[PDB]
Amino acid sequence: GSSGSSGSLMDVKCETPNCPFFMSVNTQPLCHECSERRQKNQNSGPSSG
Ligand SMILES: [Zn+2]
Repeated sequence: GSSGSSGSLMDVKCETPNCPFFMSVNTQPLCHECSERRQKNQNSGPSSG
């Protein structure tokens, strides 16, 4: 039903012992939440530039 992504939430809890969310196969050891959250840290600026 239009569901499913590269990564699949496994029975393993997110790396962070404070994150109640599980870590996906493409987000591990972090989860979808943290994963993206971390990305912000590193940025290449505007696509154009
Ligand atoms: Zn997490």
